[PDB]
Order: sequence, then structure tokens, then C-alpha cells
Amino acid sequence: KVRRIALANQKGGVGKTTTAINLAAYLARLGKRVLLVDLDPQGNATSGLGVRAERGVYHLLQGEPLEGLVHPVDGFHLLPATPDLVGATVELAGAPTALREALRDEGYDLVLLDAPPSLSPLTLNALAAAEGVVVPVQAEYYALEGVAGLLATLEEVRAGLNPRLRLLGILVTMYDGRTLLAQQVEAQLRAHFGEKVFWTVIPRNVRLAEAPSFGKTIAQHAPTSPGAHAYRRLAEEVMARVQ
Amino acid sequence: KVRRIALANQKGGVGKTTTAINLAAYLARLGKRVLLVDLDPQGNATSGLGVRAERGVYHLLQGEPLEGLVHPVDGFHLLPATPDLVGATVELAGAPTALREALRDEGYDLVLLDAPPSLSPLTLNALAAAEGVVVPVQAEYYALEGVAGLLATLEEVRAGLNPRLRLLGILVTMYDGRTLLAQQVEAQLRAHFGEKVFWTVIPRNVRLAEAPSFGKTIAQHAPTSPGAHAYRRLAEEVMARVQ
Repeated sequence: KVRRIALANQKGGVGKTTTAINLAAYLARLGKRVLLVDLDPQGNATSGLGVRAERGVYHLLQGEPLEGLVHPVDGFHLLPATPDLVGATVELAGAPTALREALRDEGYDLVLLDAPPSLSPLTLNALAAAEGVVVPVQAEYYALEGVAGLLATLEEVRAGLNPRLRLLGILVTMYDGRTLLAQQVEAQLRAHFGEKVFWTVIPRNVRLAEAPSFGKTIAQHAPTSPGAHAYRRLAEEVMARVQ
Repeated sequence: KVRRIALANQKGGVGKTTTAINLAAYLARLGKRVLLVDLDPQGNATSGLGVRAERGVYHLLQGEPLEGLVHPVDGFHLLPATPDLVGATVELAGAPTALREALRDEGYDLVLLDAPPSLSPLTLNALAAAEGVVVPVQAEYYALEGVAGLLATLEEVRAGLNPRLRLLGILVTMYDGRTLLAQQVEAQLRAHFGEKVFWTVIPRNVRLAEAPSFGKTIAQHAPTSPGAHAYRRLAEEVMARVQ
């Protein structure tokens, strides 16, 4: 049963964090108890939610209880990241199952882990603790090789650190509807990865791009904008795959 | 092997014909030899393609060869409808497998049949000749009962007239992104019909609404408009289901 979902890609980007934030927002609206964990030392998800805490995931790995670290936001709970997270990576290196053993989130239906790019010990800890992975990529030709690399990594992590790790799906984000180039890249992603690619595609849209600067989810910022409708649908497609 | 696809719903509407026209346009661009047959005495698809012929499907049932009746348009072939089609319905009634035996389209990869609403002898002839059905509905609450009715009809037609008849999918069209009501209706359609509903949803959009008046497919009229991107993706989702 997929309960923990890691959001990860090779190069990171706004699409990944925007996906973590909004997937969480809509899964919550579907009536799910959801925990979003910002595992990036940069704290993009945390900042994208207008949160400013001095206690975060580092303390979770540092022993301090979860219930007193989570911040309620837009219907779900966030375990924030701080510039303190950086410390644990030095030590998490060589300790891949750290996060997993420290994630006493049995009280949630779904747990989303916003992993940093470039496979750092934090990214690895996310992959070692998750059961499903959503790979958010931009509609650019590099995504073909970028995804291939990440899938090979997932295979190796499944084989040596986490047997229940599986790809939930590849998500095309920042689809530039102004061009036909976007169409061509998507077509090639589907031709090469097939059913692994979600049918729901997130469009490039001004309101979606600005939501993080406002520190609000797209549901809060512009609930009827194209990106909001797409993320609402994605939550449904993600639940369909989980089931 | 699904080769013939009927586009049908209970109440008809612009979404159905817009779907027949644009699905054909994009399946053609995928490198498929496609034949679109307008089976509606109203000739909405034919008019939506800027065609004006005096010879159509009636003559096909009237003996005259297909090759000399098809009109090339936007990369595919159209077997037009005329105000003459009405005649055959009187006689097609009681002759459900007429169209099927007169459809010598072995030269095409895919054949789309734009069926009239209200289950007329022409609608029935479409269902008796097709292998797959795409049910285009609008994101309105009536769609719940409208679809249920059509699915019951498909079941009965499969049982008594065409064993290979199957639902390819239910397509939500004219999704009004200005409201959250659209979201609620879609959610209910998926809750009630599940996987039968295509993940690709066609948005309500000005350029898409106007394409028929210009007599052009959305690919010709506004190739980078939201509806164009959605129909391009739908063709891919439809091919995935056919396979």
C-alpha cells in the first residue's frame, strides 16, 4: 500500500516543488490526512507555503517528536525545512534509512516528501523511505535522459535499500502551450516511457508561477486558473494509481 | 482490434461533433489513415469542415462506391452527409447492420462515425458497425444519467446486434474552467464511472467554439490554443486504449 510518495527528479526546479505543494493541497481536499515534508535544505516548499519556522525535519531526525513540529496549512500538515537541515546530510550520508525510521507518521493517510535534486543524502533518504515516486519534469528534451537516469537510480535503490520502492508516475510540468514544441517533447516522453507518464499535464501559467511568491497554494491563490484545475485532476489520477 | 469508433451520446451537442472533427484531425497527424463519416442528417461535422457536397453516406448505402464519395480534408478523408441522408433512416429502421455491410473501408487504419443523438436508426447503424465507442458529454450533472442510459444501450446492442461493441471511453467536453462546479461534476463522473472516463478533458475555449463556424479543425484554426493541446493529447489517450 503506497502511503509515502517522494517527489524527485534529477535537476529539481519549480515544477517539482509546485507539484509537491499543490498535490498536497488537493489530496487534502479529497478528504485525506496529508503530511508534506520539505527535505530540501533550500526550503522551497516551506517558503512556497509562507511558513517561517526555526524547527523542522532536522529536529525530527534529531529526536524531537513530529506532532510538535508540524505546521497546519491549507488543510494539511507541513514538516518544514530550515537552513539547519544541511547539518544532518553530513551524517545522513551512510545512513540512508534514517528518515524512514524517524517518520512516525502512522496518523496520516498520505505523506509527500519534497526531495532535493542531484541525489544528495536527503534525496536518498526520501527514496529509501517512500513506497511511490512522482517524477516531475519540464517539457524539454533533456527530460528524456533525465528521467532515464532517475529511473535507473530507483531500480538500484529498490534493489539495495528499499524493496517496496516503485515509480507512481512521470509528470510533465511547465508545459508551454504557446508552442508546438511542448507537444513534441510530451509525445516523445510517452513514446519512450509509455503508461508511466501521467495523462494529466500541468500547464505553464502565470498564476501558478506566482503562487509560491505569495506563499499560497494554487487552490488558495487562483482556484479556477488552469493550473488549479490540472492539479485537482492530478490528485485524482495519483489516487487512482495508488489504489 | 478496434478500427471503427462511433462518437455518440444521448443528447448530442457541439462537444460531440467537435470531438469527431478534432480527434480525426489529430489521429491523422499521428500518421493514421483516417475516415470520418458524418452520419447526422444535420451534417454538423461536414459543415464544421467547410464541406458542401451533394453526394454522401446516403449514396454509400445507395450502392455508390466509397472512393468516389470521400472528400480530402486536413489530412484525412470525410464521407459527408447531406439533407438526403434523412431518406435512408426510414429504411435503415429494421436494417441495423446496413452501414456495417456498406462500409468497405478496409483501406483505413481508423474510421470515426459521428452519430446523431436520440438513438435514431442512423445512431443504431453506427453502434452496430463500430467496435469502440467514445461518449462525449458536457460537464453538467445530467451527464450522470445520460451516460448511464447510453451505456445500457451499448450493452443491449452488444448482446443483440454487435458482439464486438465496447466502450472506449467517456470524454468530458466543454469543461467550464471559470467555475469549480465543473470540477465537482467531473469528480462525480469519475467516482461513478471510474476508469471509463478519459483523463484528458476538453476545456471550454473561445477558439474551439468558433472553429466550426470557420469550417476548420482546431489544428488549422488555432494549433496552440488549449483545445488544440487537449485534442492532441486525447488522440494519444485514445490510441493507448485502442492498443
